[PDB]
Amino acid sequence: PPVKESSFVEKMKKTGRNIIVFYGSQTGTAEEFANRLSKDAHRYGMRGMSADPEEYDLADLSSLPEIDKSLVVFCMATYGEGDPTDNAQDFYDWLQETDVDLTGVKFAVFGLGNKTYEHFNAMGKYVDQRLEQLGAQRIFELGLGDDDGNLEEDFITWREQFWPAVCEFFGVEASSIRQYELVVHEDMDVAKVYTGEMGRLKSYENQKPPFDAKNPFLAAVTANRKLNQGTERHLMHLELDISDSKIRYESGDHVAVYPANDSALVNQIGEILGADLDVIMSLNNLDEESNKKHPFPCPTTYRTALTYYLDITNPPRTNVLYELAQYASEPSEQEHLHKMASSSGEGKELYLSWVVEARRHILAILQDYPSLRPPIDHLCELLPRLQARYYSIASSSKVHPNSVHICAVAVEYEAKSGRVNKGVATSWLRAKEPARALVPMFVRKSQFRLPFKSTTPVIMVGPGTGIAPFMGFIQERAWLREQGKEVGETLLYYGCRRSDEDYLYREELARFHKDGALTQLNVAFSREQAHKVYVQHLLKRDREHLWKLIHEGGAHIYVCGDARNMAKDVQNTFYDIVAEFGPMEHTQAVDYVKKLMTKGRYSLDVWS
Ligand SMILES: Cc1cc2nc3c(=O)[nH]c(=O)nc-3n(C[C@H](O)[C@H](O)[C@H](O)COP(=O)(O)OP(=O)(O)OC[C@H]3O[C@@H](n4cnc5c(N)ncnc54)[C@H](O)[C@@H]3O)c2cc1C
Ligand SMILES: Cc1cc2nc3c(=O)[nH]c(=O)nc-3n(C[C@H](O)[C@H](O)[C@H](O)COP(=O)(O)O)c2cc1C
Ligand SMILES: Nc1ncnc2c1ncn2[C@@H]1O[C@H](CO)[C@@H](O)[C@H]1OP(=O)(O)O
Repeated sequence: PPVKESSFVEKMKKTGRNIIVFYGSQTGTAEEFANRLSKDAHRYGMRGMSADPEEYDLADLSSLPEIDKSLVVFCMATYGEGDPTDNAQDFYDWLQETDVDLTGVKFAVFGLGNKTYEHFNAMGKYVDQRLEQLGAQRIFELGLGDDDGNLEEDFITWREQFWPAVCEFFGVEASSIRQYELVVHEDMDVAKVYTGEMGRLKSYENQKPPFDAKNPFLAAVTANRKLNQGTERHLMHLELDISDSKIRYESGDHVAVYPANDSALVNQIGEILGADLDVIMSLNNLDEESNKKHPFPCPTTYRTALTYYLDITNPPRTNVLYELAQYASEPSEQEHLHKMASSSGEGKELYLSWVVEARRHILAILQDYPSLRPPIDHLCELLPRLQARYYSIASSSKVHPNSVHICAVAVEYEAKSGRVNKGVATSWLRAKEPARALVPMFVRKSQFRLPFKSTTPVIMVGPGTGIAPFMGFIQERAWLREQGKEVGETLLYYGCRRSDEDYLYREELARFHKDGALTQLNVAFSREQAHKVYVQHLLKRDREHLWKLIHEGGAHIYVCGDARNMAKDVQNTFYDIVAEFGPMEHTQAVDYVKKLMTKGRYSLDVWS
């Protein structure tokens, strides 16, 4: 646990704030929403601040009533399996244990979730319920943002009704403002300029453990090979050297990496704006009291900022386009940008089709609305931060303690915007050549793990890149057998298009099967025949034996890969197996499978 800042209420008093917005964020979405709401306060005769709950003791909520017409808002995303984001875990544990009386506290919650997940918006729902139980009063309805539809629009809709409700309750009423000031640095020592590191200046050059999110370890890429035969896609296997990093990991964990944006994209942004990207500068918070001195590590050059610190590839959110509208000299273009933030009508329709569906990134917008010429410093203040990307470690630390393996598909597709979009992290990783290519990384512990007992049967289901954590699982189960331990059945249900085209790790898997590390190697080749053959079809085929393992053997089920359709289709097949052999009705079978999840016998590692 980090050292907590002093009372946030006392800070609000000293700064004249009456609204504080906390963010439970893993990948920065909730963080940006909280900042937007904090800034909105100003437009309604109020003053707010955004804050990371992990840096404070939320028990001070009981003192919030000491400030007249005060309000606290929580923008909380859910993560893992219906769990709090890492930065909100402390707050979550407090909520569960405390008995503090929050009479007088006024609150509102906007939850960020995804309906395709088992526990939709669990964190937002919990915080909203809990604050009321503790005696606080809800000032506005709980917002349920759904990233499976369009989260940005859900926030827009909620926000548009939130402020009027707040104004009406507190009896308050409704130009561009900058949060940072530009300071150019002439003749500055190169030793004080950030060049891409995340935390402490020169932390990338002078590596000192422990290594984590704020201090990533630069791991040498010792291997990077194409796993598939065709040319339609690029599937790759990479091996990262973590020797001497003191980093520990287990099969099932994830490795996070900090990539660099495409240099050509960065160059073009500077070029179209007519800005010198090599100018060394700092963007300093006009609020000298704030803990957030800069939008990203400063001093640094715009080129470095656009390359390592800012997201320049995802579709800009509406507030960014709204603030940029002032720099568009063509009326129709200024209007289009202005209306992107609309909660209905053609403005909303245009945002959804022209920006989101077409996947237009910032450069694309600057190109298609050529009158839009914002100053580079303001643009850097508006763009969100570049996030680390997570990969399921494809190796076992029992076999490869000094190496972390990655199995990924390179992202590259034709967007409706007319250009070819490239995945930031995958394009960057793909270009890493062994012999010294370094990847800034860190390990995040997951709850995806092999059984504690070697004798417990394992059922692994992971088609495509979903096979990633299982290569580690199999390496380990094979190692255990080699160590003379008694290992239960180890079944793999894998899937790809064709055996001679994209059968990932075919050679390695054949080996494990031949040696007995893999009890069964069930592979569904989806395109070797007219009808689709998927992993769930093989599960249904083996329903009798799978039931025996689940019902009598206490087997652990693992599902990895596509969370859009495969995960649910597989889950549905398990519902059918349980229903037939229980026997029991569908409803009961569903409850049965969900109970397996709660007992740690049905684990997921699904994304996108
Ligand atoms: C816990 C976890 C584990 C993961 N494990 C792995 C893993 O082991 N292997 C792996 O390959 N990935 C895995 N990922 C995904 C990985 O983290 C990245 O999201 C992925 O590699 C893409 O990153 P990128 O930076 O290359 O692409 P980005 O620049 O982040 O672009 C990604 C976005 O591109 C858009 N997009 C992609 N294709 C299209 C399309 N055809 N049409 C329109 N839009 C599209 C989508 O919005 C997608 O979100 C995992 C993710 C999580 C969260
Ligand atoms: C590994 C992972 C697990 C997730 N688990 C859940 C979940 O259990 N429930 C839910 O509603 N959303 C879940 N989501 C979706 C996020 O809550 C949603 O994308 C949110 O917008 C992320 O906000 P952030 O960028 O502020 O963390 C998950 C996303 C990832 C990547
Ligand atoms: N909904 C689904 N359930 C299980 N596998 C799926 C799936 N959708 C696609 N797949 C298969 O997952 C593997 C990796 O993408 C491919 O064989 C793909 O087959 P397809 O692409 O031929 O449909």
